[PDB]
Amino acid sequence: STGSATTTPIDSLDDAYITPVQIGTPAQTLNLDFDTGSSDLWVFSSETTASEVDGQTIYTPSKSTTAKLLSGATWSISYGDGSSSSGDVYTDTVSVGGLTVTGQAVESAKKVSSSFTEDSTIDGLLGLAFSTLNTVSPTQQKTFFDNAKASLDSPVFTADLGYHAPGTYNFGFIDTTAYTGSITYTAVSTKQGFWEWTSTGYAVGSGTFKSTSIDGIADTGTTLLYLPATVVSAYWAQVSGAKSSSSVGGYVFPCSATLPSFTFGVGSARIVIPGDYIDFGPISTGSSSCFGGIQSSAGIGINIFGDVALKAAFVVFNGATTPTLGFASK
Repeated sequence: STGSATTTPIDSLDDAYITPVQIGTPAQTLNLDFDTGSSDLWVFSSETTASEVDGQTIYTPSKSTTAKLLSGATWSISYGDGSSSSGDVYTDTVSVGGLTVTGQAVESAKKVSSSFTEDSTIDGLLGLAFSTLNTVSPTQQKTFFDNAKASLDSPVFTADLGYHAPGTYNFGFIDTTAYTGSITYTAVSTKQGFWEWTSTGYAVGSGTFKSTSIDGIADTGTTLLYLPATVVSAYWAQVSGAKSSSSVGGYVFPCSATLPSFTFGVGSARIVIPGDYIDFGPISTGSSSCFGGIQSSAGIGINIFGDVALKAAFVVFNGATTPTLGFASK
């Protein structure tokens, strides 16, 4: 079995990507944030307190002939940004881009945090981390990917995120027409339940590649690229009039500027993020300041290769019993 679904940025800034998901019978189509940095499938629902739903489309279990209440199971999750939600749990049919899974644990939100209520475009999250992170209790539930694994042509999914443009989540196969060169595979640690890997270093612009280990997670639901302070200071040093701003909370630079590329290594391979990717956009509309697309991980406590990194790459999540991460230039 395979699936293939278009994923689209929710705004002109590429803050996040949404992908339509089909839940229930007959099918209820919601727009979910595919999040390789968590492992809960959660949605706005019939059950969600009314004054907390805000333009979002909801999943009504009672209109699905194939939904079933998972007796005594509840969940509660929070994200690095401080947002949260909680509720109880249905099993149901879930289809992504052709690929269907029966008895997928569909977590129904009874309450959502104010952040979610303001985000009109996001109808919930589909988590693609390891199942060890699932919040359901007393027994943890499998992700979409875990459940699909047996029927997939290959235990893998690939993320092809676009730079101000839709792209592609693929399940069960690697599309050779989508990248250039060859995929470079690197080892994953599952010890924290993340897609966690060790980058072999970095270069800024046209200068020298420093081999230094960067431990980091590949996280499709994190907008920016967060790296050790001293790496980040190295980058923005090449942008004159770049400075760190307390007020706006990170490095800011003149929209005027041509930003240098950033290169990060994967084994012996090099992936290069074009300067234009790191120009996130103006801090307010009309401003001559833009917010920087690479920022310090120091306050997060883990390095995150989020959307700014990943969209420069064709990325293969390899879900074999020993999982690997593949990067290719595209």
